[PDB]
Amino acid sequence: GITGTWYNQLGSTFIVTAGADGALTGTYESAVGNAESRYVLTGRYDSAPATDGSGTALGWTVAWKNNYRNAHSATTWSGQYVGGAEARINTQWLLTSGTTEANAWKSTLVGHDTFTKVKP
Amino acid sequence: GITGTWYNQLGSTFIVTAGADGALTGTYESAVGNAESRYVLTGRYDSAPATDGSGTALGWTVAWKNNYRNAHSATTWSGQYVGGAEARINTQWLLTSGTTEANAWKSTLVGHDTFTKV
Amino acid sequence: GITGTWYNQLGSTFIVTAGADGALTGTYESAVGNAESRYVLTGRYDSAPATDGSGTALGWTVAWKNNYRNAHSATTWSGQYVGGAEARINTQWLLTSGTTEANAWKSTLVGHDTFTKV
Amino acid sequence: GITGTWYNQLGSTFIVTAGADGALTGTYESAVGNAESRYVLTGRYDSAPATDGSGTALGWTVAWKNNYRNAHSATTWSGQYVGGAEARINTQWLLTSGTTEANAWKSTLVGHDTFTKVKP
Ligand SMILES: O=C(CCCC[C@@H]1SC[C@@H]2NC(=O)N[C@@H]21)NCCNC(=O)c1c(-c2ccccc2)cccc1-c1ccccc1
Ligand SMILES: O=C(CCCC[C@@H]1SC[C@@H]2NC(=O)N[C@@H]21)NCCNC(=O)c1c(-c2ccccc2)cccc1-c1ccccc1
Ligand SMILES: O=C(CCCC[C@@H]1SC[C@@H]2NC(=O)N[C@@H]21)NCCNC(=O)c1c(-c2ccccc2)cccc1-c1ccccc1
Ligand SMILES: O=C(CCCC[C@@H]1SC[C@@H]2NC(=O)N[C@@H]21)NCCNC(=O)c1c(-c2ccccc2)cccc1-c1ccccc1
Repeated sequence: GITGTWYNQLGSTFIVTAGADGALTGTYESAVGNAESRYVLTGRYDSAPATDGSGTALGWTVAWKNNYRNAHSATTWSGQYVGGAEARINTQWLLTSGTTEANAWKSTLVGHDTFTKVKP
Repeated sequence: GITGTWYNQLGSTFIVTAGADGALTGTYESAVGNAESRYVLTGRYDSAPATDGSGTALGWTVAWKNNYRNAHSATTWSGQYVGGAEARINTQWLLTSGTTEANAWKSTLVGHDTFTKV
Repeated sequence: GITGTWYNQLGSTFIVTAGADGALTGTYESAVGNAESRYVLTGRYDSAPATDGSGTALGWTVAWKNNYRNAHSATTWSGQYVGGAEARINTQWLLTSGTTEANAWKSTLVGHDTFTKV
Repeated sequence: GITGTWYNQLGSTFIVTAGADGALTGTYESAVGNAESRYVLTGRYDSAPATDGSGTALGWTVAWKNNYRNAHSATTWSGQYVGGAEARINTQWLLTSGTTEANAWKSTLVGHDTFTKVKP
């Protein structure tokens, strides 16, 4: 299932609990960027996915403020969980920083992360 | 600041409460798509933003399942709150549906919404 | 239709000619970023679009090198032309810079531009 | 170099010539979607990349009309070429379909493609 400890291709660690009714709650530790230690994450997932072999839609957010650092930014990941012998969460993400209105055009990075349960 | 009722350019409704710990909680009603009634949202925001004229970074997620409908999809909005009179939240979003592996290339829509506080 | 001079909400300038074969060619001048003067653009559009009220799909690219400056980056705009009086091109864009492998995660910005025909 | 025949992770074929002054010109055959045979592509790349080990920025567009089909849509790929023993083009893409104004919110798919010169 979705609940567990996941790692992306950068070595970031995503520890999450999937609640029965659709909540995602956990912590995220980024291997890159202006970040140290764990950050709070929350999100949602489809708690009754289709029964046709499709993945399970989900998303979550981290605001990059914790007890140690504040990067004045937030990332959201949107994607799907694909179960099986080697489960995956395939995502695309948007990282928005707080900017002035004049710099808003350069506020948001986009990328993609693949998560597996394999510890690097 | 963030706490309140917001609408976007499609006529969708966002009711949110921003907690002291950086939490966002509330409900979302979409004017479009495979959606009816309110859906749970959850997210996070920068609870100690810069005071140099920058927006406040925030994001949230809605999974499009409630007790009335399930679209097997989820949207995340990533953006920033711009306060003052005429408060706005400017976002870009990703909407992913659950797909088979063969259809995964067409799983995700992208767009942008502007929210106005009422 | 598409052929002409366009501006966006940032004050950038897009001069384009749409060819019978689906080609777009022209020049772009950005109001923002690491850019000065005109840059070559090239792209494609649907030269036989639907006539049922749909926009006309199109995209183009600018690499941010000209004979005056090089920002080691490139933007692509993907969107659709909506004709008539008050013609518009509504787009979303991806701006990728050349990076080292360690910095690749932060290579690409995303945004949206609306162009108005003059 | 960039000039050559590339394949993505779906098995699509990207045949391109990189002109000396920044042009990309070629053809694209998609393994998926409403597509058959080759489609014209054009784009641009940085014809004088940095000399610090960075990739080469580039982008290109395909409108999905050819002699056989018209899907009333266009894809742009934005990314970078990374040379070496196993050269790659790493991209993110936007696929916009012509829609009514009311359906514009659902006009654009986003994804990512990785290209290599290895024929599947
Ligand atoms: O670095 C972070 C937090 C960690 C992000 C980690 C990302 S989440 C998507 C991806 N997946 C993963 O596991 N890790 C990465 N936030 C960006 C904060 N922005 C700046 O510091 C900044 C930047 C910038 C932007 C992106 C990446 C690196 C640097 C550039 C210019 C200005 C700023 C800036 C300055 C003042 C206030 C706010 C932002
Ligand atoms: O419609 C929704 C839920 C509501 C989204 C509203 C969006 S959120 C971003 C934006 N902002 C806002 O306020 N409203 C919109 N989700 C997409 C569900 N997808 C499908 O049913 C689907 C579609 C499709 C695409 C767009 C709109 C409607 C339907 C196309 C092909 C296949 C599917 C599909 C089939 C089976 C299972 C899952 C998806
Ligand atoms: O500024 C440009 C060229 C002009 C883009 C204009 C954009 S196109 C989408 C939008 N629409 C429009 O009309 N104008 C804007 N390219 C980015 C170059 N990147 C860097 O120099 C860079 C940056 C950065 C990010 C945003 C703006 C300015 C600079 C941040 C970190 C590192 C780099 C960097 C360093 C070395 C080599 C390449 C990139
Ligand atoms: O399928 C294509 C062309 C081929 C795209 C291949 C993509 S390019 C990004 C990726 N990389 C790659 O190598 N292959 C894929 N265009 C989409 C045309 N849209 C529709 O037919 C359509 C769809 C839809 C959207 C995306 C994918 C599949 C289907 C859904 C609803 C309505 C339409 C539609 C109807 C009438 C007119 C236009 C669009």
